Amino acid sequence: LEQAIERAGTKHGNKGWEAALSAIEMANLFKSLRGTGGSGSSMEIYEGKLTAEGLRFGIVASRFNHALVDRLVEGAIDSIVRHGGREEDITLVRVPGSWEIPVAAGELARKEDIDAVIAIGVLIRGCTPHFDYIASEVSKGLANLSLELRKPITFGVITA
Amino acid sequence: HGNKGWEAALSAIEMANLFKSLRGTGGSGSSMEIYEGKLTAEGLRFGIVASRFNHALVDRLVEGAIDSIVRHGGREEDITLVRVPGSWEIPVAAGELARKEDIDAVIAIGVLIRGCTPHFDYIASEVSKGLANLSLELRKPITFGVITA
Amino acid sequence: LEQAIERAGTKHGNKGWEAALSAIEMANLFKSLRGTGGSGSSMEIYEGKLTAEGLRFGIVASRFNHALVDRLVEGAIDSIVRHGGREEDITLVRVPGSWEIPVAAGELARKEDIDAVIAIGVLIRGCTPHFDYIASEVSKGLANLSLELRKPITFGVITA
Amino acid sequence: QAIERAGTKHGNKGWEAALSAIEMANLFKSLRGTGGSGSSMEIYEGKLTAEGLRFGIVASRFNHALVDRLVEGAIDSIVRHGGREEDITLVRVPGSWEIPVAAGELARKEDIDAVIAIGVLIRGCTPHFDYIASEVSKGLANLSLELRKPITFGVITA
Amino acid sequence: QAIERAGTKHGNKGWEAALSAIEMANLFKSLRGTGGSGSSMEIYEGKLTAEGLRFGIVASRFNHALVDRLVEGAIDSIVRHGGREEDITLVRVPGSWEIPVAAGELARKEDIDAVIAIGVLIRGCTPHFDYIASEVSKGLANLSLELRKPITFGVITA
Amino acid sequence: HGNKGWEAALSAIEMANLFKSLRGTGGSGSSMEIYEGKLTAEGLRFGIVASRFNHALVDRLVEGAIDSIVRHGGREEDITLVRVPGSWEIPVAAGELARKEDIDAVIAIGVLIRGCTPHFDYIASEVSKGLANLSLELRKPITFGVITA
Amino acid sequence: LEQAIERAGTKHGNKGWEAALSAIEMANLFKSLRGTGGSGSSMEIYEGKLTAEGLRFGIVASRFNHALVDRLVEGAIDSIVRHGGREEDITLVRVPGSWEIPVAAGELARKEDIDAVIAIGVLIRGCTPHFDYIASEVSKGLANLSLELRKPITFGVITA
Repeated sequence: LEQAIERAGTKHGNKGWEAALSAIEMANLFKSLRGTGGSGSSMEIYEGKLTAEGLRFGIVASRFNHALVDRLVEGAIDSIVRHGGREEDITLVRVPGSWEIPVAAGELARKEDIDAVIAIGVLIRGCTPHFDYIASEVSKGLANLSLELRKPITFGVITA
Repeated sequence: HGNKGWEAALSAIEMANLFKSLRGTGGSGSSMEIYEGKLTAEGLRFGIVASRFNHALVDRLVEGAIDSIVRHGGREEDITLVRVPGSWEIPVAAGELARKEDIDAVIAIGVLIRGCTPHFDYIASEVSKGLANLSLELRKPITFGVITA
Repeated sequence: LEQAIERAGTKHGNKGWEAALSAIEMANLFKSLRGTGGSGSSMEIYEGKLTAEGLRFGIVASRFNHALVDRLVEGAIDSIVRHGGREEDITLVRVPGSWEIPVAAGELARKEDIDAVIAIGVLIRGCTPHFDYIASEVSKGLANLSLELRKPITFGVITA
Repeated sequence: QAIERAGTKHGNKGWEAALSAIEMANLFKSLRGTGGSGSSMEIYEGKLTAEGLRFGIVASRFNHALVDRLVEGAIDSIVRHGGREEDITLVRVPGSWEIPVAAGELARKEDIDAVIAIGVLIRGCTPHFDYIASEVSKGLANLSLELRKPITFGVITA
Repeated sequence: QAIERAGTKHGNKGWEAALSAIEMANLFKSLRGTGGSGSSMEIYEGKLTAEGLRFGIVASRFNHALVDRLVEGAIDSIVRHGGREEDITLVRVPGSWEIPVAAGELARKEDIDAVIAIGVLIRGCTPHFDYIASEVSKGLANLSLELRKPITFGVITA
Repeated sequence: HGNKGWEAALSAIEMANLFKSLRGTGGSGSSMEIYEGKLTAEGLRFGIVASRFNHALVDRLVEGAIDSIVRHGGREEDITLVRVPGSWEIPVAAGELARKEDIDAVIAIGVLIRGCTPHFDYIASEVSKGLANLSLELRKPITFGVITA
Repeated sequence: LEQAIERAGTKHGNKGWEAALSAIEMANLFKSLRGTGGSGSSMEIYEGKLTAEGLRFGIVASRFNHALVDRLVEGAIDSIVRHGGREEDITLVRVPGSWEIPVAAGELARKEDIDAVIAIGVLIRGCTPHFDYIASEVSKGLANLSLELRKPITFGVITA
């Protein structure tokens, strides 16, 4: 009966859901930017559609506190599928802890197949007025990789 | 045991059995007929319509509904669960389930905004009205598991 | 001894008593209305007798707060019997709560045997200057059924 | 004109109303289909792909500023989710009182999968019971149940 | 002749062999069909309704008494389970050695759903390894895997 | 934990992972390559073929196989169970499952009659022979969970 | 997981299976007996087919030791379905104990719809060299009903 208890839950608002949408929007936005320009004669506006058909995604998830992380990953998958994506075009990578997220994400982003990457994880403590070194490095690494490879990377971590 | 989802499921089970007995031919006589429904769900098909808004609470309500049906001898294979965006469109979805000949009862679960209204609320009044009219027209029990935040 | 303590009570004035009388009066009134007309020559007056011999009744009662509801049901039965009715011609239906009264009453009113229906129940709260949805629906349902089927339905609920 | 286009309209009641219509339209299309084989509890939910669906919109003209931002919010929700602008029918009515009757005409067409109702309501500066607002909600709810076609409610108070 | 018909043949190896063929024929017809939707572990099993299926039987003539009771056992199993006697093809061969080659010819026809092999084997009164018996089992097993069609084994030792 | 059904499931899981790694490109060098399979069943599809003869024992064997797959992270949704009359026709049914592109491994479960044969048994020798040949031809692992009474 | 543990079991040989087959065979046999005769010229043989399409069945099962009885009932249903029957055409009746089987079976056998009845139950003790009164009465009742109504009734009880 526990299978239906867990399957009867909904995963529509967790941070995994919003992280997936941003990746879908940014991936479509880039296709239009590096395509042909407009006809001019008016201000040109660019914005990404939310159709996720024909796009390839990769997800990197840490293993700490897998009870919560598992629910964030399921939220991300649901968002992609419900917007027209195929579960065939998702790659999932698991890592021991938060310190290892940027290096693993770097491997996936260098493949020609993938169009966007989603990073999911849970940080330690966080609720203290102090500078945390692990938190700062993970944010720094993902930001640098995105700018270097010119490929969007979404940041879906939480604190607890 | 103490949530409105549990209570709503029990009412659906009892009403489904009661209807089954009423269609039977009346007794010979010699006493006052008394009709009532028993609390065994074996061999009955159920449908559930739940809203997603304020999902933190409804999952516990849908939890109770499924648990009650199974605990009282119901087979989990016979539950059909339908999800809708908000409470405004529970009645329209419930009507589609109630018209299936393979469904014995329907349970509606949802949450409504605070009840400190000046005099009236225009969305809450339509959910209850629609479900009540639907039950009488189709002659099939529909239970109201909605709660107010 | 408790059997005589409860049996020694009287049930002559409770709302079950008046609900039964209205059903008796209305049931007899309809027989005269759809019968042959008068001879004219003067204003014609119709009114129902209180003789309950040969009439079939049905009672729908909710189960909430059965301590009070049980006494209302006994009052209704006493009224019918004391006016000449037979306990053989009473059908009793029990329902979980007030929300289920109109649907059950609809089933009984469609039978050709029954001549009137009596609804008994106890409502929740009620003593608040606010619009209650369960109370409104139960009143609405019984009113609509009576007009649609052209069969009297009496309304014997109370508040507590 | 470009100043008008630059404003954002994601998240306004026009956006949510259109999004609900897309989900309900897909949900019904699944229910009418063949049932599952069995062997487990069977769950239904509507996808958010809007390609191939036809929509209708009824909007009042009162308070011409607020309404336009709501109507444009609905249209962009359909387009950004895969819909084509050639499959939208727009109807405009003088006021909120006659939304239900116009919505009925659109809903009876066999080429429409869902209907979206947009409007605004005048709020008197003391809380009495409004006899116009109640009739709009009552009328729209009855139409959906009778016609068995989803209708979404997208009005706001001034 | 009526004395021959009066005897019972339920339960002899002809009966069991035919019954297995019916189940396997239905099982394969299910596997080739569309897969289930999902949501649970998916189980397959063959029904025992024989209407609409075509069968072939290969039987040797050695020990003409024993074989006939086995062949008649197979036929009644098909008929009593709904099959028609017009959908059975019977082939007779001199001896057990040439059952596999004849069974191959029947199995290659597109109008056959299963094949049943019946025969008896001579048991020498001391237990040596039989070079004829092993070849029959080896040949029949290879044919079924290669042709992807069920073949049932219904032989006995004297 | 101690039945052949449990052991057969573990072997199928390990072989399925091992094949997945071998198809990967070889390493740069500078050491001896070592290939091995891990014991995590997540994301793998399995098929089971079981015989009905002597059903008292096989149910315990099929019990272990399903329990092992789930305990090691396998999803029960991915198990396909096929039943056949006797052991003679396990190979033909196993071949139909192995040719599906959605199956990673196949487990065969059955029971054979007493092994006090004079020199040889003609039915037992065909089950093992057929499964072995089938695995090599299709290049897919097939596990042998058969036991002797 | 327990749902698959119980569903993975087989029910092919238990007494419920054989009881169902006898009912299927006898029900078909009677249709041929009371039909048109043969052409003669040879000894005429009657025997029942095992096709269970278009036949209606009824099952009476006691409730003592429901762990075992439940498995016998499932065996009976499987036999009917696997031979071409429809689960729509099965009526199931549950009774408190073995003493009540013959009276319940009598009710079902008098309906014109049903073609055969299957009785399932578990007897008490039994493994004693003594005459048991409950066991004797149940066997006697079923035998008498079958001969009186001219309708087959199958006897699928066991001892434990």
